[PDB]
Amino acid sequence: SSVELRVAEAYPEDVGRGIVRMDKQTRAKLGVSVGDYVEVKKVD
Amino acid sequence: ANSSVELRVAEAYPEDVGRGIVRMDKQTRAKLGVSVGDYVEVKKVD
Repeated sequence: SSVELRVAEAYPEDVGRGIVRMDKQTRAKLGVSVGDYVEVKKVD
Repeated sequence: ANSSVELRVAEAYPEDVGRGIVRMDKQTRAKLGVSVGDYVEVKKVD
């Protein structure tokens, strides 16, 4: 399952953490939980 | 076909809930070759 989301800037405490911040409904679309890994890629 | 990056899912800040965004830092954006405001495609690894 996949979704397309708009890139927004990190909060400063997140910089360098290798995280993506996504809300509950976005995680539910994806089938992921906090702490799971996702694959991210630029959209043409 | 664009390069892919693997990242850890974390919860959204509350003001962002419902916005349809992902927050990622600059080194992640550079790795993807995106700027703030472009779209990315996200897919579960697990």
